[PDB]
Amino acid sequence: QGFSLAQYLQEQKTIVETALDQSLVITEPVTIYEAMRYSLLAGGKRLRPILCLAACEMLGGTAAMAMNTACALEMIHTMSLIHDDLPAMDNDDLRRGKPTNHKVYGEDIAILAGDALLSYAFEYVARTPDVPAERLLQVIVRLGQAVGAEGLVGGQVVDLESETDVAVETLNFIHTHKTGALLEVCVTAGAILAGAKPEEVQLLSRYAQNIGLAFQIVDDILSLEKSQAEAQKLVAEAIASLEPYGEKANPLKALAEYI
Repeated sequence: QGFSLAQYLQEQKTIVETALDQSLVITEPVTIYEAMRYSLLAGGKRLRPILCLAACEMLGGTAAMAMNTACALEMIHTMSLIHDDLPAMDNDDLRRGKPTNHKVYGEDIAILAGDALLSYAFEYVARTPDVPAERLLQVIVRLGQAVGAEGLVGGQVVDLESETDVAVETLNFIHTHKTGALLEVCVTAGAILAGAKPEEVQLLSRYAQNIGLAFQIVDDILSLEKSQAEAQKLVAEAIASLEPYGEKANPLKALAEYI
């Protein structure tokens, strides 16, 4: 028996997208929900929710334990894009060929749509049905650290301050460490939801950190080249050593080999 990532991604992406859709039921001021759904339901790879389910499932958890957190992660990812596209930031006029949130609804609504998604992410983790509350709190804490000044937002800030040819290699590492912070918390949250012991959470953390780095190397070899691609390989190789789980680890090993 051999493992097809394309099938897995297809199966998972389907279940994730119905969950995303169900999470935002349209009421009161319909424009806010519309603006949220517009960015959240515009398709994509959905790697972040999938990493979460992967990690949870590998450790013995179920889709039902991780699904809310998985949607939460995608909501956070979405709102970072909504905010990043704003004129005051990257000033993007379209994304995946479709116009960006603010171009459809206005900068004001876009800002609020992002805010709504960010807070809803936490609300949603906390409404997770069948999981001890202690685990959910840990996810919420880690999610907080990943998204804020010590993570995603932190990275975006350093990124903006460097947006300079003389930029150091360590300034490149802090910038890309924060997109890894989102990525790390995907597998970390999954593990915690499953009831993983701290050593496992660290195992996954380091796996996530390594993958995160590798992604930005190859995206740079489109930050680079013959030795750049060597590093990306050493790192994905170290990661793909979570052999202790054997067959259960196929999705994560597969997913890693995005080179």
